[PDB]
Amino acid sequence: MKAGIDEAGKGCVIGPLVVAGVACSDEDRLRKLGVKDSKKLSQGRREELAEEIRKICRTEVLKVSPENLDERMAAKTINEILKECYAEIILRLKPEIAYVDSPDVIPERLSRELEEITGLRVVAEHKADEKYPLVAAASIIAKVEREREIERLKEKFGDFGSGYASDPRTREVLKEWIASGRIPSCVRMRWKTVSNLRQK
Repeated sequence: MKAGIDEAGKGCVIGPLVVAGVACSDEDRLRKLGVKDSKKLSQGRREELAEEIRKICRTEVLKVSPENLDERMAAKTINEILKECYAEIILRLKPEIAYVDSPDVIPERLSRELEEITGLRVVAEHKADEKYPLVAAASIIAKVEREREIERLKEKFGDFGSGYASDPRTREVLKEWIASGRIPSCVRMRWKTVSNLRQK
């Protein structure tokens, strides 16, 4: 079987990093589910599609908490962390060939390092989620898992917006949490955004 790998939450300041892999024995059946045009789907429809994917394909998920990300980012960058997560998923699935979505503009270097770590055939590409049904499926699984955690967090800490530095609601909420001296555990402390706000 072939497999697709992707992530959700790499650029967020709140919440986990989720990496997922999907391997199917029947791609045309996967296509029938309509993974190709899943970007238009709502959070509710995405969740439903993820359940259908899980029933006909093997899936593997990995989640890295904000706390654990902060720990690992002391010695590595977010992209290197991703690379490590990608390798773990590929090794669990051990596919014939694995298609991955590339964070940087130059894929070749990622393919090399991955094929070396895994010893398997790997093809990292240009925003591969919209080229290979397998990767798009991986994207759906990762996004749904991330979303469930985000919802759980809002239930506990209130509505902090999307969790991205761009969302105005997120910046505001982050500002007051910092000023309170009591910051929730779901905030990535080693993030550039947080440092700059604490230095303010």
